[PDB]
Amino acid sequence: GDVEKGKKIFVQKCAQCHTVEKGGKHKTGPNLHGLFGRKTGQAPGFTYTDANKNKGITWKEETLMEYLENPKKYIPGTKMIFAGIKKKTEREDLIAYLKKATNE
Ligand code: HEC
Repeated sequence: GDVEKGKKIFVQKCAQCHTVEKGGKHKTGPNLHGLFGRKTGQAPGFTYTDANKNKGITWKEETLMEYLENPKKYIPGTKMIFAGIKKKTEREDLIAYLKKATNE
């Protein structure tokens, strides 16, 4: 989808939990300070539920799709409170934004 639409719409419904713009906080969502290529399951402070901690992926543009589509399914007991996003466009917009949020 669109990178800007991604970041806007992200911020609209995600930033509440995830202030990935600089140096927000964790606090009910880790600030997504470099996902793409970073081995999941190991955050140096707040490292989520064990269900996610145990996941040991590399938050790539596959795992991110499956998660954002169906996060409770992807991880059976994430502390993420999300269940659907819009339709489809957002799963393409968001996952365009974060693909450079990981590098701005
Ligand atoms: C607060 C109620 C949340 C909202 C709204 C969103 N997310 Fe979230 N997210 C939340 C938690 C508590 C966690 C921790 C993981 C766990 O299972 O315990 C997460 C995690 C993520 C991650 C991965 C974290 C990492 O290992 O880096 C991603 C990629 C992520 N969340 C993305 C994301 C997006 C884009 C959101 C809007 C559509 C969003 N989250 C909202 C809590 C919450």
